[PDB]
Amino acid sequence: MVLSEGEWQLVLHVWAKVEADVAGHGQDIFIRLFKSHPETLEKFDRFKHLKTEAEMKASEDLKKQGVTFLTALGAILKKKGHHEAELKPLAQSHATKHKIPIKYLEFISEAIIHVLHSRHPGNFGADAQGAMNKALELFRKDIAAKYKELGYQG
Ligand code: HEM
Repeated sequence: MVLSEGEWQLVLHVWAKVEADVAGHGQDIFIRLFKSHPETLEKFDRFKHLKTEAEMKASEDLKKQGVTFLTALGAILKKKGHHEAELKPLAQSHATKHKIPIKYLEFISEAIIHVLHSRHPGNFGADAQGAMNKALELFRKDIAAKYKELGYQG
């Protein structure tokens, strides 16, 4: 698939707003993911013991991981589809070390969309959401293909 420059513009415009508060958006997205799909929290050995949203908001480790996650995603989106080099180490660790199924990448995409819709309504109208969804589908398609080459493809 290929996004048009106009679609990338819509994606990078709202992303510029997300970058004004990287740690806060990282926390919001992880919490949304963990509340909606509790099974995903089991993948994080460091903090899978957290029981409530209050504990999640208070976790320094969760916040740190949120920033690491968002910074990596931001670097990929800024490549505008030319993310082959960035995808390699990411695909290898999530398939072989962490064992993250493609379905979990769909769940986090949903959480990213929920959070941007709540925090940035004016810059996240129907067209902008369509463009963000297209960018995330592209990322998922490419990483799934990479998983397959690596021997995981789940
Ligand atoms: C847009 C998708 C994602 C991006 C860009 C991303 C990015 C990262 C980055 C950069 C790291 C640290 C380096 C590494 O281990 O590769 C990481 C670690 C990890 N990620 Fe992700 N990730 C994504 C999705 C997920 C999802 C959906 C899950 C789980 C349900 C997950 C679970 C983990 C785990 C368990 C680690 C290890 C954390 C630790 O070191 O304690 N990732 N991810």
